[PDB]
Amino acid sequence: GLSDGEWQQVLNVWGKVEADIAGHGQEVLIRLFTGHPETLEKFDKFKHLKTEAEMKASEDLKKHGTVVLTALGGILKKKGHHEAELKPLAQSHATKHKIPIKYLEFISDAIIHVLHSKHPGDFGADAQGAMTKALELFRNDIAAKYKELGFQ
Ligand code: MNR
Repeated sequence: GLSDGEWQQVLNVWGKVEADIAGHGQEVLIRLFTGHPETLEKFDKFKHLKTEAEMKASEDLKKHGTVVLTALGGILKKKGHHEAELKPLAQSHATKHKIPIKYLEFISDAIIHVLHSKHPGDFGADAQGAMTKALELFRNDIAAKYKELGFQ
């Protein structure tokens, strides 16, 4: 797991996200979609987005980004004690949305990139280590539920 020190770093970094949840959410999803266009195909509500301009101009994409990061922030504030929060997400993503664990890897990487991009020189080596661990824990606990369901 993460240490107390590490959790404190994670939630300190998260303060940056909470100051502009929509901006961060948008950039995360744009980073995902542009870097991995197959991921866009998982969203019937975003498949019409043919260009990054169109993505950037989509109010609904920003709305979804807020939903995404709000759910993730809920999970993070539980400091690993997130069974109740993570289980239904694991299950809707495997059973309904059909999201391979690789895509969760993609978005984890996207969050790290976006933090650097929006906060260059203000997301230190310790911060990245702690946030990376938190995102890995999240991914790994989802992966456990995916295996349970035989998904992917
Ligand atoms: C590649 C695509 C996918 C990735 C990566 C991904 C990653 C993540 C992620 C990682 C940080 C979090 C947190 C996250 C959280 C959510 N997510 Mn998700 N998600 N996610 C979808 C695709 C993906 N998610 C789709 C498709 C829907 C339904 C969208 C709609 O039509 O309204 C959805 C829906 C949702 C919803 C709405 C409730 C539900 O349906 O369970 C939340 C919350």
